[PDB]
Formats: sequence, C-alpha cells, structure tokens
Amino acid sequence: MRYRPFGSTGVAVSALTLRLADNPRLRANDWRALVFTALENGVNSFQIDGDAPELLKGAGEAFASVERHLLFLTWRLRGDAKQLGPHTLDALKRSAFEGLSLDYLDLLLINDPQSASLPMAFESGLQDLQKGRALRGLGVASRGDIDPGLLANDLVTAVSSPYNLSSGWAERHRIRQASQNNFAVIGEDFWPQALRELADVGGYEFLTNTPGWSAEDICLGYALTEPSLATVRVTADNRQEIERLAAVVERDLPTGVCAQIEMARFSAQE
Ligand SMILES: Nc1nc2c(ncn2[C@@H]2O[C@@H]3COP(=O)(O)O[C@H]4[C@@H](O)[C@H](n5cnc6c(=O)[nH]c(N)nc65)O[C@@H]4COP(=O)(O)O[C@H]3[C@H]2O)c(=O)[nH]1
Ligand SMILES: [Ca+2]
Ligand SMILES: [Ca+2]
Ligand SMILES: [Ca+2]
Ligand code: NA
Ligand code: NA
Repeated sequence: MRYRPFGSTGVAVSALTLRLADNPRLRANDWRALVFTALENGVNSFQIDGDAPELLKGAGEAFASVERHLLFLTWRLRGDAKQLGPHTLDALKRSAFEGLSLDYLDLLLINDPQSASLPMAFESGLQDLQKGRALRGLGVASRGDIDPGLLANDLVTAVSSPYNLSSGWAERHRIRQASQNNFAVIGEDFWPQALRELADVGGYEFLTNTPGWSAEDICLGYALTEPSLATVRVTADNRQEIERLAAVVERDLPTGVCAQIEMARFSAQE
C-alpha cells in the first residue's frame, strides 16, 4: 500500500479509501471482516456512506482494533446541502459518534450547496464540533465548479470529484486547481457501472486485451496515477475484492497501456 498527504492537513491517507454503504446482505460480522481485511492490506481511510445498525456495529468494532490516530474516517452526508440543519447534526451524533463509538471524525463530506454559504444552523453546529475537537474538517463533493467563497471557509479541507478515463477537461482542471490550492481531493467513480460500455468503443480494446490485467484494474491503476488525488474511493463486497483492489496499488501500469489510454480518445474519434 502507498500513502499520500491529505492536502495540507498534515496527515496521510492510504491511496485507496474503502466506502462502506448500507446493504442488507452484509451483517455486522461481515462488515467487521471487510474492515479487518482492508486494514490488513494497509487501507486506513474509510468512508461511511450509510447508517444501518449492522454496518455501524461491525465497522465500529473493527475500527477499535487499531489506534484511532492511524485511521482517517469520513462520514458522507447525501442530503440536499441547502436543507441541512439541526436534524442533520442530531442524526450525526446518533449514527456517527454513538453508532461508530467515535470521539471525532476526520472529515464530513457534504454536497455542493451551489453558493458561497452553508445553511446557518448547520454551519454553527459544524463550528461547535470543530471547536470541540470532534470534527477535523469539512469536504465538498462536487461535479462542477465550487464557489471560491465556500472553499475559503475555514472548515473546508477537502473536495471530492469523479475521476476516470472519461473525465473531460473541466473536471481535470477543477481537480488540479483544488490540489494546487492545498485541498485534498478524493477521487470517485474510477470505473462506475454506467461507464463500462467504454470497453466496447473502438480505441479502447486494450481495456480487455492486455495480458494480466482486467479492465477494472486498468481503470483503478489509471486513477492511481493522477497526482492531484490524495486517495481513490473504492467499494468492495467481499474480502477477495478488497485484496485485489489493494494489490493494484503496488502494480505498475504497463507503459504501452498508458500510451494507449492517452491515444484512445483520438483513436475512437477516428
Ligand atoms: N463529486 C460528487 N458530487 C456530488 C455527489 N452528490 C451530489 N454531488 C454534487 O453536489 C451538487 C448538489 O447536490 P445536492 O445538494 O444533493 O442537490 C441536488 C438534489 O436536490 C437534486 N438531485 C440530484 N440528483 C437527484 C435525484 O436522482 N433525485 C432527486 N429527487 N433529486 C436529485 O438536484 C440537486 C442538484 O444536483 P446536481 O446538479 O447533480 O449537483 C450536485 C453535484 O454537483 C457525489 O456523490 N459526488
Ligand atoms: Ca440507511
Ligand atoms: Ca458562527
Ligand atoms: Ca457548484
Ligand atoms: Na468520496
Ligand atoms: Na466507490
């Protein structure tokens, strides 16, 4: 496993961040086993994207197996960012702090409110958590430009963005600019279900014809080569998948694959 500075916060994160999301098929013991496997492969960055009791029980128990300061724990809030408020803070206290048995979160990752300002009551609550040392930073998940006035908010330490083979110029520009301005950037959607028909496009044959590599592993390897990303979010349903994803971190993408990735759009256009 490889590790990267999380922006200018002074802490480091594994190159992969494991997303944990509600799934009735996974009970507490399964979640514990998944987190243990991730930890044993050097993943120290986890994003909780759910609030089911089985998930919180199993993940919280697994997190407790290691010293807290070695973990980077992010809580994802997917509600409409302009509607967040005291109800959100109460739920966070119940699910994240009580549910995971935590005294602090490293990051709270919200959506872009499409403005320079956050809702007042919610922001006051975040300021209380930060002053109480219960929250180290706020992150903004965006698929567009973020208002510079929101990024200038003293709470904000990070942004998240899709990043994959198909990312266009604007998405790449935003990621590079955020990183150059000392925000940590979390990559998402390295190979999302809705993009995978790319493997059928002329010019992209290498995704499925490179000896020793699968399409998904090439796409993860590509995301791992982007210097602007502090970490790449992944989801795994079983221990074998976690082991395979972590293994990609230590593989070198072949030079010929990198060349074909760079030529692929032109070849597809032609
Ligand atoms: N990197 C990243 N960025 C994310 C993610 N989720 C949301 N965003 C970003 O945050 C913006 C605001 O989302 P919102 O506060 O949920 O506010 C949303 C929400 O109120 C609504 N919306 C979006 N998708 C749906 C949907 O499927 N159903 C419904 N009912 N409303 C939706 O439209 C608003 C505007 O959405 P957008 O134009 O997409 O703008 C989104 C997008 O730029 C994520 O996981 N990763
Ligand atoms: Ca839930
Ligand atoms: Ca205030
Ligand atoms: Ca925006
Ligand atoms: Na993320
Ligand atoms: Na993911």
